[PDB]
Order: sequence, then C-alpha cells, then structure tokens
Amino acid sequence: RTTRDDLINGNSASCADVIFIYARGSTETGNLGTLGPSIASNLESAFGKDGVWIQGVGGAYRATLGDNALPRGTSSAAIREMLGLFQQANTKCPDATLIAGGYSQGAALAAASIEDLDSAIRDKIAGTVLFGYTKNLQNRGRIPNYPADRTKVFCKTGDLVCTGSLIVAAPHLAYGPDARGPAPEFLIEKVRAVRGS
Repeated sequence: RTTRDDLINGNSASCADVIFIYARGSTETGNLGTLGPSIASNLESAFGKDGVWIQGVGGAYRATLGDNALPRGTSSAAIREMLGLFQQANTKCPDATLIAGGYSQGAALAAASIEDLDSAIRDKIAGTVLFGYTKNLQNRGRIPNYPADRTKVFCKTGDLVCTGSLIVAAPHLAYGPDARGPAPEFLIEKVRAVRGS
C-alpha cells in the first residue's frame, strides 16, 4: 500500500526486469504517499508482480514541508537517500531498466537526484514522471542533464508551484486521475521502447 521496499527487500539472485523509484509529496505517509500506490498497481499489471520492483524513498527523506524552501527544493539528506537507492539498484540489478517519479517536494527531489547521478546510472532511467513539479518554472519543465523525451511533467492549470510559487492551492491535490492513467501509460511505453516486449 503506502510503503514499498521491493528493491531493499529484493533478492539479487532474482532481480526484477524493471525497478521503479518514487518520492512522495510533503507530509505524505509511508514512502509512496497518495499517488505512488496507483502507479504501482498499474506497473504490476503490465509487468507482473515479479517483473517490477516498487521502491519508495524513505529513510532520511522525511518529506518536511519547510524543506521546499531550501535551494534545491528539498534537503541534502533527502537527495543523498535517493542517490543511494539508484546506486543500490544499479549494483543489485545491473540489467534492470529503471524508471522514476515524484510528486511535489518528491518531484524536486527526483530532479535533484537525477541531476547529481553518475551518468552511467542516469542513462538507465528510461522514463521519469513528475507531478506538481515545484521547480517547473525554474528548470523550464526539464530535469537538468536528462532528456526531454524521457521526461513527462504533469502540472495543472492553477497549481501555483508549477508557476514559481510555493503556495499550495486545490489544483496541487488533483493529480489522482493522472497517476491512474497517463503517468503509468508513459512509464510502460518508455520501458517497452527500450526493452521491447
């Protein structure tokens, strides 16, 4: 449900073909929050329970509201935690295709991590989805050092965080439908583009 640690718990001798690393929004529960489970269910339908590992970013990532105001839109501790998960994935399962996503503060965290990532690992992330991307304006809708074709940003009209602000308005909480359909659709398409099927 709201907590998934498939990568950490996963057996290296039986690596999934796809590994999804996801960062929740501020004040959300578990390590998946409100949107992660919906994405997870759909990925499982496409690749099978044994075909995909769902890993939320927990540990040092406390998803503290105040951290949105920090330089990168999240804490240094949180970036360290997500970088460590990508590193663990790369080590435990070198042939797995990676995919990532984040919501709100988690979207900033995802962008910051991917930006700092070793290029050899970053290049393994076939697609990334960002909802209510807090650095959308600042980054011009991109993730630094990461291709636009592998990025999909969901930013609703009226969601002030997508427009350079840190104010939380109603549209910021309306990504449910996106997480249930277009987000996983994008991720599945990007994985199949490289892995075939």
